Amino acid sequence: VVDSSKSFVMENFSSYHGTKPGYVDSIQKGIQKPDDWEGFYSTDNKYDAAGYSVDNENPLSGKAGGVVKVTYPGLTKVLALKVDNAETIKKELGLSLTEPLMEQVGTEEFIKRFGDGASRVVLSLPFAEGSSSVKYINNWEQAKALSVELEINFETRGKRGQDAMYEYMAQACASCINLDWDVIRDKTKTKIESLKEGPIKKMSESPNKTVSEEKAKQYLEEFHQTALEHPELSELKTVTGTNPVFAGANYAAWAVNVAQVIDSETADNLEKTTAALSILPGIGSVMGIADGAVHHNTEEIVAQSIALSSLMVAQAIPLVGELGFAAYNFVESIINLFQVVHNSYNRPAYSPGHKTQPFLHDGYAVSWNTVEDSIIRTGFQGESGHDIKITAENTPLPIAGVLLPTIPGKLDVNKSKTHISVNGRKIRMRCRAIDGDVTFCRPKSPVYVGNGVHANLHVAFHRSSSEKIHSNEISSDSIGVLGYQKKVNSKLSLFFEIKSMA
Amino acid sequence: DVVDSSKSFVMENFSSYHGTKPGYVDSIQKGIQKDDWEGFYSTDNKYDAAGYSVDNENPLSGKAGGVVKVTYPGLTKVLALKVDNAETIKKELGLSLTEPLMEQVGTEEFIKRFGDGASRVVLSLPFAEGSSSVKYINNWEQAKALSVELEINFETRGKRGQDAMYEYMAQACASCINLDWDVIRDKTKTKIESLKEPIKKMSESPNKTVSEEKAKQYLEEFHQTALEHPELSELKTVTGTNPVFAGANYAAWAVNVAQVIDSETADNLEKTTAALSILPGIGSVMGIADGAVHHNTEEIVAQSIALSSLMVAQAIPLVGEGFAAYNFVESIINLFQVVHNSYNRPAYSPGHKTQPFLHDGYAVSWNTVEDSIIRTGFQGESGHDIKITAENTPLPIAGVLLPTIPGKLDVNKSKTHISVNGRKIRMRCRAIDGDVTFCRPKSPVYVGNGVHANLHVAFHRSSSEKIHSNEISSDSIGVLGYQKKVNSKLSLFFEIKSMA
Repeated sequence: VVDSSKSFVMENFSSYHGTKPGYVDSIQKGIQKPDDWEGFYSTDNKYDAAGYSVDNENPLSGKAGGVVKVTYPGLTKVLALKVDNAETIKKELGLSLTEPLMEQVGTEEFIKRFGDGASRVVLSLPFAEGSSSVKYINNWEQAKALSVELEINFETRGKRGQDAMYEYMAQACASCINLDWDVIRDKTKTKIESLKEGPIKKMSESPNKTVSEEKAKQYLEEFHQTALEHPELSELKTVTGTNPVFAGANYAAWAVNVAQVIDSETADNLEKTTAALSILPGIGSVMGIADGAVHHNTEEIVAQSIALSSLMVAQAIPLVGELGFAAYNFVESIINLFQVVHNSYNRPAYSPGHKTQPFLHDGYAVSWNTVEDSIIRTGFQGESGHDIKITAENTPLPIAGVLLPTIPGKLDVNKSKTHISVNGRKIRMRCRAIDGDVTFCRPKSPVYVGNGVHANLHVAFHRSSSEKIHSNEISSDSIGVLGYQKKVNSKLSLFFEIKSMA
Repeated sequence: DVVDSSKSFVMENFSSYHGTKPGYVDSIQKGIQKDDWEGFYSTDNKYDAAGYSVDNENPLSGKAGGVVKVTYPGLTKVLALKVDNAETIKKELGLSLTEPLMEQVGTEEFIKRFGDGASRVVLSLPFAEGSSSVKYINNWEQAKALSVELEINFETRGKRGQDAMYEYMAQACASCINLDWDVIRDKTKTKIESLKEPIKKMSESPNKTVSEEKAKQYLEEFHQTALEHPELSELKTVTGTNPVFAGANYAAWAVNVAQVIDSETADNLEKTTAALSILPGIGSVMGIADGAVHHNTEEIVAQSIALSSLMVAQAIPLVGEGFAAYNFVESIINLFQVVHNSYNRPAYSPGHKTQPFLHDGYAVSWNTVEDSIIRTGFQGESGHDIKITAENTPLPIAGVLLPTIPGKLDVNKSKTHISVNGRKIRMRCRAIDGDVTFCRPKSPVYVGNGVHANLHVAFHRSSSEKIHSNEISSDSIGVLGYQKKVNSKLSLFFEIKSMA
């Protein structure tokens, strides 16, 4: 129940607490309380703490308060727990099941049994799935001993929107998207104004009255085409000319969709505008985000995209809308959603086909069944097995075979234990070498997956030497599952890592 | 501990089944005759056994042999193991690691410590992922004691293709696709020749190589004309609405068939099957979409096969290199039987257990089997993890609809949250009525390629009283995607189970 490897005693133990606007100064005078888990919460990661700092009344678009650093004097036990069920924690630690867990954690008896000589216990738990951070749960009375220093006050930076918070969080990564949103906001304002002033003012050719969506989109695609000839949008024209996600039809679909959901009541409030915008599809077209990459990653190109998007919303509002919004609250709100998504891409994350993250392609979904399946262990003679889940979204799509790694004399496919099972039907495979480093295995009867029909590909590896695999030796870091043929096959990739035994 | 005692037992006259290739069905009944896993293999499921009975030289389309039942006299110990790693088995069972596991299994010394008084031990392992069958591994020497009875001989039935094998397997399910393929072959043959008698739109055909785009357009024209014929009238009706079954998909199928079939291929049923089996689009001809086999009558299946037969006939000139009525029909029938058999087998549907729900670009799933179970019969808390991502551009998650039971099952609003690439987002939860709470993220959630989320649902039970079926409307948690006014609905199906 206790993770010894995450538990330790520390002198001057410190941690971080996100603070709401209006408490950044008040909190520095001392931690005071305003069932089992009632307590003061903090984290070891100051950038995660900053995510708790935003106005409660306006959480999508409101002001961020700050981050403070709290320190205990003397010695503190960090007791790390392997479960977050208080009922289970109390039984397995054999203490009163009546009293709330965090009240007991502050009692002198508890601190004697678990403090290893420290003055107080702090509980430690995983911060979140996908995060290596921890959260700390402090007992409120013990929390009176904390000293509280300012780490950062975002309100004091005096920046627009939530820029201060997001610029701070971007420090965590030093591919990092680290954009100066002051510049972007200024360039955007400049570009909208300059674009509003020749061929553009295509406007006169506008129906300017509630028309049909299909006619509105036809017109907005023409407007988009004309708008992109302007020199202030020349780079955007170049970087948006090939990828179909960034095409005029998607700018137009976006603007139409925006105009259809923004009524007077929504346009008049930034929070309600952000909420409405945040549930629309297609924002990737304006952000330049496709295929796992943030392509618009310079202040200039972002401002260009936002400006063009602003103009187009302005043109779509007469054609489909109710209803100024386009250049004011729409720009503020969209900027917020950029920062959200950029932040997601900045954060460490496993990519498709790594660990248990699905690889989605051509209608298929494939994943390693468990994290350990994605690890090819090394340093021993013998056998391992690895399960790959496979299915598809709708109609029956075939699985032609699998490309597997081999290392001459050290890593081989075990041809009798490698197989694929379709809704439990076990299908044997015929494996043939392509070259010294790649074997191709084909199922001995046809495999189809689809809605309601899944497969388990079981790959078995044999090692003849106990010599560890070295980087040089391996060319691919993926197992390539082949789907239907189009002459090319649909390639479904499962990425593995070579590790020694633990 | 490697031995699962809940799956181990001693039995008198222990019996199991063995799939037998053509040519060995009679020979094998005279007796079972011959590193770690070397042994004689069988299964408790005769339908799974039947899947090992196809000609090893023509596994895709070859003839199926049979199934035999093998029985040990006296008492047999079935020793079920929780791992299939022989090196790990020998260590936890303290055995010679220089000696193969299945050799050790057949010795008096092994049979003493693990046999429980039985004359021999048979090893038992899970048959396959997604199956509740077991495979048995028999020591070759011990196996000489087996008597062998015929369960079924597929060649004796004297049917075409692998009809006998698949008709046997369909007995497993008594929805069940249990089609008479002799009828379908007969009806198919008669419709093809009846349609060759306005169809003969064949005159407008280039009759020489052209471009795909022209070929496809002419085949869409041929398909429309073909469908007016009275012998295909039920097909016209049932394919008129679902876009998977549209004429343009029949045309794309036929073109793709003509491009991969050369003369070597057309003249050999095995090679035709291998080539056809890697093409996309076959659901159009099969009438399979959205998790259902729609074409599930002998008449409608024959109409569909007849029509694509004619269309392949018309497409070979326009892009190609008699096949259409011969090996094409024999091959496509076999692929039909494969897929029908998959849909007949017990299987969790999308969003059940750890099967992903794929919809509108999103992919969502329960993180583990236990997450998909809401336990009942206690006061207290549980948590449940749902994985969420999407295939390409950023797509939003608006919220989640959660079940509630007034005064007995409640959302723990403090512990329910969502985390995006590790960023923890708190949720604002408000009841819609007394049975449904809606939770929305306090900061915007987007998923996409390289951005995923973990939705953590926390439930509080106020009562020790077990939930009763009546009390719960839904059987799913509804995760809401982007707005189109409705939201994209992503469903995660749960089961209520007692603690245990």
